[PDB]
Amino acid sequence: SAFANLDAAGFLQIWQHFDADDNGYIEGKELDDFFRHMLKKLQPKDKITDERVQQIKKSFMSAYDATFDGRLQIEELANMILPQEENFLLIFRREAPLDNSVEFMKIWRKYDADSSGYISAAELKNFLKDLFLQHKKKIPPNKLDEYTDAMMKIFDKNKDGRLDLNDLARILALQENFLLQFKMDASSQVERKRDFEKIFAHYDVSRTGALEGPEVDGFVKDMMELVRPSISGGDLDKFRECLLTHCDMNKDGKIQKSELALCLGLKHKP
Repeated sequence: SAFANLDAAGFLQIWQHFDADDNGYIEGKELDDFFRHMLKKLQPKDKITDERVQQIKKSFMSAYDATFDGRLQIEELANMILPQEENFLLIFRREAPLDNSVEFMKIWRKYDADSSGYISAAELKNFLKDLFLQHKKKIPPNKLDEYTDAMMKIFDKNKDGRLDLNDLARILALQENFLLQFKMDASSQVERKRDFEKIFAHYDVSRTGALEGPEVDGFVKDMMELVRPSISGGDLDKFRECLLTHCDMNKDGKIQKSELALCLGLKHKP
């Protein structure tokens, strides 16, 4: 029902369908179909007609741009469809792909030891340095500076001297992002947090502040099946393994409340 814009992740999923060889352009003829894909992604239960694809396509660009025949470079189409922040993320992910979320979380923990869901904004350049090292990616010092500066502009608007995990996780180049798995809107974080506390408490019968074994399986089924009603059984296994891959420190199979909150885009304050 509500209006939704494509984010950089979704834009890239669609783009790849049309530009499988990563030439960095599509032909203007594919532009109708690009919009049809976009509408199916954003409005999954809507029945998309030809007339709707034209009307929505025209809503995203000038009259003149709608008439354009030739190659549209990725940056050109991104400039039409994506807001600034998402535009930046699309470009950054293409020029400096960082695809290891396990190493990301390791570095996250170095800078956010108590799992608050924030790092000190003064630590951003060092955090990015560490992140590029864990990816075995050498970048020029001047790019490091440019990236730090660009990210401060988009992520430290709150200017309280903290950067949110929900923001910095988005700099990763993943086909489908491990954390950004969730709806991030105003009363979506309130409702998810209320559900989180109820369900975590339900399963933590021993009151130890961690879940393990059946408690984790239970928690995942229940949390997920209200976040995404009718979630396939395979996808519950996937997310369960994502948690184990990211939040299972020692080989013990225990998931702390604080770590579970972070995976859900939440913050646990003890």
